[PDB]
Amino acid sequence: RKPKAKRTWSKEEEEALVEGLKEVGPSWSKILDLYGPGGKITENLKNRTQVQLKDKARNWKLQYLKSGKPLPDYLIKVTGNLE
Amino acid sequence: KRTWSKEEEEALVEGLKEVGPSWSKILDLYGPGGKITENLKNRTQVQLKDKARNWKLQYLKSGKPLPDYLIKVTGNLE
Amino acid sequence: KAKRTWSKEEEEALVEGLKEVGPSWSKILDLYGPGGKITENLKNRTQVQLKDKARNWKLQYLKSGKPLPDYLIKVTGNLE
DNA sequence: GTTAGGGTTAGGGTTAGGGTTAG
DNA sequence: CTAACCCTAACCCTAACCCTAAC
Repeated sequence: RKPKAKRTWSKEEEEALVEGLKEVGPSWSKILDLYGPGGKITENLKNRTQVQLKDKARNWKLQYLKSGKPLPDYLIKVTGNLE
Repeated sequence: KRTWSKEEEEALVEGLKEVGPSWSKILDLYGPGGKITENLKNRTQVQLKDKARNWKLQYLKSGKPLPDYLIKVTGNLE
Repeated sequence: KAKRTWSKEEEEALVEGLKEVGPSWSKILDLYGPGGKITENLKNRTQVQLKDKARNWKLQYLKSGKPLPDYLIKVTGNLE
């Protein structure tokens, strides 16, 4: 009935993924335990799947790599290669 | 910049009717080594999407009823 | 754990094991695992890795709709 | 120790949409 | 003004992985 939608990441969503990444690393299921639906801490990531979390973290890692900037510690173990 | 041939345009319309805005699938059928033709072999996936959107914006700008094979094609007027 | 794609040698060994003893993963490693009776072509794959590879094969067939080989009819796996 | 099955994740590939450009 | 283009961030597919429990 309409083109398939894409859902821009809000600032609250982005801040929640950064905190989850800094606490448990690239453990996407655990991050949603902390911040997903019925999350122990918050529910700010309740509208994102595990794969959505990983695709966003990868996009962040690619941004630092593309610009030559130092990787934040919480993105070192995130998947993503310049080529 | 390469203008679109009539055969290219017909192939894209055929792919959109069959698989909708599945750009990679359309090039499976009409792209390089396509299973049906090779009429779209010189167009990337983003080129296909951009051509279909070009078409959709033409209908939206003129009030003409949108063809069914463009409903799910991306494109909004300012 | 570092992920390692399956070579052709490993897949052929797993296929032959399924044909001979079915989804008896420990027995397949008796034939092709460490100190295997036939080869050591699967020496770097655990029993669970064999099960998971065979299930990935069965799932492909269930998705493609093409007929699955008989050596997969007893392999675990169902589209959801 | 064996194994079925549900759950998890890395990586390649795909695609919606805003913005730019050549004519 | 627009048909053709580029850049970005969001999205899908699946092969290879882990967890758990029944026996």
